[PDB]
Amino acid sequence: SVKISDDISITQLSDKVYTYVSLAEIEGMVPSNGMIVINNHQAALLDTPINDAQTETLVNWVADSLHAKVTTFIPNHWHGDCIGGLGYLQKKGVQSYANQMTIDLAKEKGLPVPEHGFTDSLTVSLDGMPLQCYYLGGGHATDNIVVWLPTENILFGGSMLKDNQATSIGNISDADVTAWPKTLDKVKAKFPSARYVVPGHGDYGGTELIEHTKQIVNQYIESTSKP
Ligand code: NA
Ligand SMILES: [Zn+2]
Repeated sequence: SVKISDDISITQLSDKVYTYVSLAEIEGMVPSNGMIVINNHQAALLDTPINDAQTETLVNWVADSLHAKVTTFIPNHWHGDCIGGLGYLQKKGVQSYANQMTIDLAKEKGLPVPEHGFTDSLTVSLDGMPLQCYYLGGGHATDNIVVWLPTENILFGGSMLKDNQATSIGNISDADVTAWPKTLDKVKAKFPSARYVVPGHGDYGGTELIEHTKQIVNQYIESTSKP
């Protein structure tokens, strides 16, 4: 990882794909992940840190160090660790795509609202490079999606995925706990070729994050059913 300003670090997974960790103070210095996909000096930002400040720092480093202008943006769901810095991106003129469900939640909450909304699946062409978005059911959040990079065999599962060292289900304020393990089933069955699998918070890895996360959630269901 390459550490930079604002408690942010970036780790390269391939020539055109990067994965960043932006530490942020909550109520707890919480770590948040996203991606930086590049093609023809144009970048796609998958999720933003929790705010406009950290986002600007990340977007500038990409321009400065990665020689690429962020032109595209796709959030996992409506939570701040996804669109907290969308306000600044919109000032920069960044085009955005998100599950129609995310657009509506952000809308009814007076939060920044992404422009184009898809309902099933959508593929954005980063000037040639395909960023495939997929809504496979509720999970960590009702509206959560996954972004698959076919050309690089990389999946940014978002916060619906936990890293291998994770042990708790986490914030289920807007989660659909019962459908979470079903969505994880769909994700595993849809992307078995995943080289890398990046979660919402924590260390990336491979497809095992999917099964482990399913194990964590299912144990949660088990733990709150019993008498
Ligand atoms: Na994020
Ligand atoms: Zn979330």
